[PDB]
This record gives sequence, C-alpha cells and structure tokens, in this order.
Amino acid sequence: KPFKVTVIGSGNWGTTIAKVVAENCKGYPEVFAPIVQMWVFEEEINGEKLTEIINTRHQNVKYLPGITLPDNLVANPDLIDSVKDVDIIVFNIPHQFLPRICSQLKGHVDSHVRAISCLKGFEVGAKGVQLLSSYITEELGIQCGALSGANIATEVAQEHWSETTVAYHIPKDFRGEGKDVDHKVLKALFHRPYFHVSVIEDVAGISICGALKNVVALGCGFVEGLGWGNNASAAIQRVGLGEIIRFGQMFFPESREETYYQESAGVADLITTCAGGRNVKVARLMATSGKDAWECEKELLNGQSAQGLITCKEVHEWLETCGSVEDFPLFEAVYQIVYNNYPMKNLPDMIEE
Amino acid sequence: KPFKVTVIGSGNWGTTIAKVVAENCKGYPEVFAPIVQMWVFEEEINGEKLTEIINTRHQNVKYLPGITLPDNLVANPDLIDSVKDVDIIVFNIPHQFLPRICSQLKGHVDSHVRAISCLKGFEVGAKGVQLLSSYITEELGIQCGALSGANIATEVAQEHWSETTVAYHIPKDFRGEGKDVDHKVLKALFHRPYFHVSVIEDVAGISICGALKNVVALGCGFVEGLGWGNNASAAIQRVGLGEIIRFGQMFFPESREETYYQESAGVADLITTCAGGRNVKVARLMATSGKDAWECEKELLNGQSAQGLITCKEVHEWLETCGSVEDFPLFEAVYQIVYNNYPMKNLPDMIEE
Repeated sequence: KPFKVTVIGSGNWGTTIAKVVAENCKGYPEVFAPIVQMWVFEEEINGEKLTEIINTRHQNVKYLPGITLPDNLVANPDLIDSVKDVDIIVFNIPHQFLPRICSQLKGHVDSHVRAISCLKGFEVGAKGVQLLSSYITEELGIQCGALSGANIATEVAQEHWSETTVAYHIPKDFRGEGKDVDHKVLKALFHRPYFHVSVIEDVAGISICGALKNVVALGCGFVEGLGWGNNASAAIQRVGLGEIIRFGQMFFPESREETYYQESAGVADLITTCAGGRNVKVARLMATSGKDAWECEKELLNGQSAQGLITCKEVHEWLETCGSVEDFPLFEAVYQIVYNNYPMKNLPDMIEE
Repeated sequence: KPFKVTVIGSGNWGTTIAKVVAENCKGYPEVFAPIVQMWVFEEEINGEKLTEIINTRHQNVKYLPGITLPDNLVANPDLIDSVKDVDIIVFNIPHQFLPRICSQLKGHVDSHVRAISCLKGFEVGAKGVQLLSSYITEELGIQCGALSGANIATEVAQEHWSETTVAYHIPKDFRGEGKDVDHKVLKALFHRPYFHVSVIEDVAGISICGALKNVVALGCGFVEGLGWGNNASAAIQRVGLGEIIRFGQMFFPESREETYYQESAGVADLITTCAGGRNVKVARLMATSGKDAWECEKELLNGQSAQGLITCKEVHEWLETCGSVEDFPLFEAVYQIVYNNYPMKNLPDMIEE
C-alpha cells in the first residue's frame, strides 16, 4: 500500500536527494514506506565498507562529508536487493553509467514501477536526440520523469534554499490514489521548506535546458571576459533562452514554451549557470588569456570538465544532419569560437537579426 | 518627404540616443533628414553656452564627457525651434520633467507627429496605473511608443555591445512608406552594430518591466546578503519574472506574455538589474548589516536613490485598492521587509506555492 522509494546512485546529488526523500518518507507515513534504500557501488575507505559507514554514523564520508543523514536512509551494495519490490526509483548516477545500470536492471524491476531521472541534459549528436528518461523507459519498460532546476547538491544538502522542477507525464496504466504516483505524490516526495518543488508534465522541456544552458554560459563568459559587462551577458542569456525554446519545440514539440520561462529547470537554471560555474569561468579565461578551451579547463577545473565544450559540438553535429544550423546562430557561434578559431569579438555580428 | 528627427533630452541617455539617431540619419538619407535636433536646457559652463560647445567640438562636456558626437547632431536651446515641423520626437528626459515638457509643447507639435519615449518604467500608485507614453499621447495628441532594454547610456555611448526593445502600435491614422513611421523605420532609426534593436507592438509590456525589475532586484539582494548564493537569487528572478507577467496581463491585458521572456526590456533587463546595481546593492547591505533601507541607501548611493524602495510601496498601494495583494507574494514580501520589519529569512515561506 505505501510507496517504497529507492535511489540509484549515492554520489553528490544521489546522497543529497536520498536525504530529501528520506525526510519526506518520515514526514508522510500514510503515503510512503518508512525506509529509503540507496544503491551504493561498494568501495572501502581505510578497509571499512562505505555502505556500513552510512548505516551509522549516517555520513557519506567520501561523496558528501559533514552531512548528517536521517536514520531511515539505508545504503545497499546490491542493485537488485535495493529494487526488491520498489514502487518509485530515483535515478541519480552519472550519464556514462546509465547503460550499465539499465542492462543490470533488465528483468529485475517491475511493470508497475515509476521512475524519476535526476540526470541533467539529454543525449544529442549526429545520429539523433534522446531523453535519458526515454532510454530508461525503453530499456526497463517503466514510466520515467525528470528532476532538474537551479540547484547544486552541496547547497541542497546544507539546506540552503533553492528550487527544482519535477516533470512527469501521468501514464495510461495509471490507477489513482495510494496505488500509483501522480503530481501530488511527487510534490510530497521532493518538496522541502529549503527545497521548493514545482511539479509539471513537460519532461522534454526540463531536460533540454539542463544541457543547452552550458552552451549559452560559454557565450556569456566570452562576452564578460572581453569586458562587455552585465548588459552584454544578459543579452546572450536572452538570445540563449530563445534558442533553447526553439530547439525544444523543433525537436520535442510536445514541449511547452511555458516550461522554459516559468520553471526552475528553464530560466532560473540558465541564470545561475551564466552567473557562476565551470562553463562561464572557462569561457571568461579564454577571452582574458587567449588560450583554448581545454588549456583553460585544465588550469581552472583540474579534474572536472566544462560540459558545454562537448555540448556545442554535439548540438552542431545534430543540426548539420538536420540542416538546421542557420536557425541557431548563438549555438553555432559558441561552437565556431571553441573548435575553430573564430574571433569571439564577432559574437554580436554572428547573432544579429 | 524624409523624416526629420528631434530628441527632447540632452542628459546621459538623451545625448546617447541622439548620437545613435544621428548616426542612422546619415546612414539612411532616403529615409531620414540629414540633421537631428537635440533640445538642450540652456546652461553655461566656462560662462560658455553648452549648446555651442556641442555645435563644435561635438562633446556634451557636462552630461556625456569624452564622447565624440557625429556632425549632424545639432543642439538647440529652444524647445519650439527644435520641434520645427518634425516628424519623429524621441523623448529622453527624467520623469519629473515630463509634465513641464508636455505643457510647453501643447499646441506646438502637430498631429501627424509620432513619438518614442525612452523614459523607463510607468506610473503606479493607490489611484491607478498609467504608461508615460500614454501621458504624452493624452497631453499632446500624438502616437507614442517606448524604447527600453538591458542598457546604460555610458556603455551605449562607448559603443559597448548591448540591446534594446522598441515598442510601437501602428495607429489608425497611418498612411504607409516614406510618409509615416512603421516598424521598419523604427528598426532603421535605432539599430546599430553595437546596439541591437528588436521592434514590437507591446508598449505596455516593455514599460512595466522597467519599474517592476527593481522590486525583484531587492528580493535578490536580500537573498544574496543572507549568503544563499546564485541558486536562491535565480529562484527570486524566476518568481519575479512570473509576477511581472501576471501584473502586466492583469492591468494591461493587451500585453503579450512573449514580450516579458523574448525581449531585452523583459528578461534581459531583469537579469542585468538583479546581477548588479543600486537596488540589489542596497538590499544586500540590509541583509549584511541589519540597518534599514535608507540607512543603507545613504551609505552606498550617496546622492542617488534605489527606486525599487518607492516602487514596492506604490505597487502595494495599487494592489490594496484592487484587492489583489495575495496574487503577488514576492512584491508583497519585498514591501513588508523594507517598510515593516519582516524577518527577511521568511522570504521562501512568503513566496511558497
């Protein structure tokens, strides 16, 4: 009768929503089962199992240090055991691990199971476009939504106020109240006083913003680094928002314009990304120094990557196979500056209408 | 036959817009008359006349120093002489001088004259709402549009790339091509490679943004100063944008939602204002110190004011007479914090949906 929730991922973002979910399961005992399972890929810190470190003193010592986890958030090293007659699966693993997790879950989940994908962005390249939520559905046979917004795992964990959008299309095989998941169940599952949740249907809209915003953030960084200021940056954000809407309606049609300017996953996530982050910082240094993206990527983010560098190439490849490159001058301009040696100062002329 | 253009202004924005217009008049000799007149309220410098300082060596030494003005930008101390059968009037003076300029132009303009107001914002209070372009139309009997975007006179003058929206409803009195002004004439009049122009109809939409953005910028400052970061700020911008749309469509129902998220006057102007400026800076200090607004206004802005402080009171008064206070929780929250002594930390609970 009540909904059993499992989180598949355990990382930064994985541990953090699993806490969000565990706090709501305790908060609504008539709706959700008391215990929340979290799939942790077994690792040993100082010869001690990570799964047991979490199952008292309640801290993900490696991926989320200093954050006290509820009591009902139980770590599980077995993927199939964590899924043992689950109702709601919250997918929170890096994109490169999705094919592994899906192949391992095939024939072990359940037709009744409904899922939510916390994986930001979508699949884009020369061969086509695909939502990661749709990959889950066609490799598991389960209904799958998305969670995305202007948020960072570190801030949500420290209970710093931010928002998120949760998108889910109610399926045909729905049977209502205390039996299946609707927008009320999803609102109760994720909403916290420090984490405002808006529940919608548009899974496509929420998803494309998560990737495309990073291409726009590069254009803002270029413009900031050149010393053009806030007004020039705000102009790229406006042009960028328009290109995100255009991309969504062209390839997912399907998608509501409203999602892009009304939701956290849209406009708010674009604003925060263009204000500060990996993509804007790398682009700003490219303009300051004159070094190429990857030189700047190495210098500032050491380990990690500015995902917009990959996205602008992938979007370009998809648009070349569509014959729709002319329709997105900002996306094209960012690609031309990053990969080829386009002047950067020519950005206004390239986007000029 | 060609369009004679006059700018009523001479200040920061006035001289800058007159430079933009003079550049385009020289650029389109088949559309506009060669000379552009600029009304300058006579003042003496080195005991010298400001009007003659501009009419060679072409510099507004007091209001726009270091900026070389074309050749065809002629300063005029006589209001009526500057309007000497003129086709297009560009109003660019501070809000407090609009009743003076209008009362002095009454019975001296000409019915065929079309105008553009560069005066940001609109009139709001307990008694009602009014566009300042509508005040011009009701006092002069001339059609009047608006010019607003994410821009600063200083940057546009320096030819630093930015954008603007120009809004104008084509009237019933319209003739067509080389006889009257349409969106093509307005695009040619204001568009520059360093100043991108988008021409629309929605005069109401672009006007309300110019005032309301400062109420939102206060909410961002509060949230930043509390140490909640970019994600919390982006959330207030998202909520704020929604409240600007809601306000526009409630009180100027002929307003298009599109204007708010597609145009420079909308989303871009909101982004730049919330990123940096008087309103965000004062609000940030209010959170940092704990002093009241005006104590913070004196400490940073010296001989300048954060308009949003007045606007949040004026909007509240209008909403009280409408009985629509509940519909705008963010606008109400900003008010309550500024005027009364509302905790500021309660901002998420006040806007919670």
